[PDB]
Amino acid sequence: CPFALKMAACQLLLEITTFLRETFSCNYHRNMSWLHVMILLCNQQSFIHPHCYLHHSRSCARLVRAIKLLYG
Repeated sequence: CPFALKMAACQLLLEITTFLRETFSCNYHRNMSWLHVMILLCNQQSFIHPHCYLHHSRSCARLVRAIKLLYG
């Protein structure tokens, strides 16, 4: 699967986490399984290309534009 789909999943996880930390603060809210994975996703990049952060950002922007066009 492409990087952009992974970032879409990351956005979903972000919404999950913000909901959990904005509702339980008014255990699940004390430990999170996916955080480590996120760390890996942040470190699994080339900062020197096939897996450079520039290419990933371009792909993400392309997917965002495609989604905007589809939902237009």
